[PDB]
Amino acid sequence: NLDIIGKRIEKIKQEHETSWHYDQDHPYKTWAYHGSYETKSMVNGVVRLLTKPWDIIPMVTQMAMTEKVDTRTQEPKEGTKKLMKITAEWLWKELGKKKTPRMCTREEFTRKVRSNKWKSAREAVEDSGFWELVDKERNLHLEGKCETCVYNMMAIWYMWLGARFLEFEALGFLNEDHWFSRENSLSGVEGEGLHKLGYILRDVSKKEGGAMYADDTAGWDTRITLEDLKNEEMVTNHMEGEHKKLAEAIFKLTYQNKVVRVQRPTTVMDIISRRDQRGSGQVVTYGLNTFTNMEAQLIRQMEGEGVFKSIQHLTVTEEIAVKNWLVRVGRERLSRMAISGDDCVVKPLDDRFASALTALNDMGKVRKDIQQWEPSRGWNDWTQVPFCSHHFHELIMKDGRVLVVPCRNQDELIGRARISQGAGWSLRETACLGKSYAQMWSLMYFHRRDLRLAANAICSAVPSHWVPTSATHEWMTTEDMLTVWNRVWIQENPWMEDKTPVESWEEIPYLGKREDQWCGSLIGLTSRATWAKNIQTAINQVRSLIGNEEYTDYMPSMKRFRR
Ligand SMILES: N#CCc1nccn1CC(F)(F)F
Ligand SMILES: [Cl-]
Ligand SMILES: [Zn+2]
Ligand SMILES: [Zn+2]
Repeated sequence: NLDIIGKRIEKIKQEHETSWHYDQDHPYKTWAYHGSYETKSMVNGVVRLLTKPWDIIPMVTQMAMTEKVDTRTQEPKEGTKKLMKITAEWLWKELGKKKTPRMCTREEFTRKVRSNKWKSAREAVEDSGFWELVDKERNLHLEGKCETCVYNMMAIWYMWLGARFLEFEALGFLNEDHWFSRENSLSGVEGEGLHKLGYILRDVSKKEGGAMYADDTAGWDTRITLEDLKNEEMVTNHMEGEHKKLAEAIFKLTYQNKVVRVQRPTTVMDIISRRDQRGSGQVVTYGLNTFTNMEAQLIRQMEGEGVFKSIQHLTVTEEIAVKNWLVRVGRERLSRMAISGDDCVVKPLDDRFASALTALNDMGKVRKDIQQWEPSRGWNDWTQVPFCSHHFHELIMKDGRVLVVPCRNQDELIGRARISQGAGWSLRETACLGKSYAQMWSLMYFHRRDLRLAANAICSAVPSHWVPTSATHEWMTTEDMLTVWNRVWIQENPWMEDKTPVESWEEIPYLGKREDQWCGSLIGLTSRATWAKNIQTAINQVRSLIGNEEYTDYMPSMKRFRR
């Protein structure tokens, strides 16, 4: 502990030697406090002016206004611990069968920062001194020591660009080489895209079994145990030479021991430490969350099938039974799930899964909004299952071909598009962000009447050649959106046997009007009728603010506006 954290703490203490104050009123129970020192969402106007009816919907307007991290998870039982290690060992082998671990490069890192001591990260990557500091820490990590890998809590834990690269170097391959691809993981959806998730849930529904279960975990990142962090580290058993040592060092020194700087208003910076819970880059968090969630859900499926009786201790024959289950049905059982970090849908063999709660509760993966020992409520219809903040409609085109389309409450979609992240945005930057939302809506949400109309209005109000700005983001392009639609929904869609291109937006269907209203459409209101009727006047208001640019009228892509 202090041997691994001291240097990091020793170092911060000196840079603030004229402030070190061991505040005795520190609020930390579960975090080890080490000392203190002295320290100190905007509305997108283009989207809002073209969505006026929503100016009076509180669910939209409130979205733009405005003691769980300090908890302690218990050590699981011996039987639980054995089930986790055996499952983790087998899972890493399976993920590894068709992938080779490998180091990610300065080059790869240098490129990303350029596609989004030093002001920005863009500058540091172009300074040799930064890489020299990286070299110093890198050689420190080969030595089994750490000086500069310190979390900054804000719950999103920032590190300085150097520590990020060393994380990326060692573990980037998990994301960069698609370890949690459905093809490689069977349960995963990494890189799948929102136009694929519905087809994937429908494929799970086709399996023989019971209800579909979609239990959310109450603060997944705070329930990651030291035993979880150790089972994740076993990916290093698949590595070699330098890589193996670098990966080991990130797991030992930054994940399984942590130093964090936090702002407290009583304003001081508190330097706290702990060994458990999740703390990594958002992208390594995603991959290790998916891995550990895959492991927890295979084990819950084991308990429902009665592969083991007691979590208190596992017999020698029970280890044989668990190992044999994995070898004979593990792959089939993985296929019965869709897992995206802390998010899952499971279609188990039968409904015994609903009351199989002992291992799940003992791993610390306690379900949200349900009593600890109350059986899970399953879904009977795949089109009602929540996954990745969506539900999925089955939608038949005039020509009989089947679209499985993503959906959510339309107030959420309009409230998000009306928000920009940051300040110093030009009108052109603001317009280009509005266009990114409009093109997403045309590609993913075309079946919502209000969104197809608002999307066409925004793309009409923003100069035709201005480039949109901000899994798979096909709407980030200047190509014609009907051509992108055809590629995404027809040409590249493995669930579509007939590849006949669509020739206009009118061949592309909407939900039923009642279904559209159920999911938050304002179709049928007076406010929405006036907006639709007078849309060219809203389009002209925004054109006049942006100025004398080249614009396209997209509204005649819709029949009601086609004269
Ligand atoms: N595994 C990792 C980190 C990662 N993957 C994609 C982007 N990033 C962030 C980084 F650029 F490295 F800082
Ligand atoms: Cl249902
Ligand atoms: Zn370090
Ligand atoms: Zn819907």
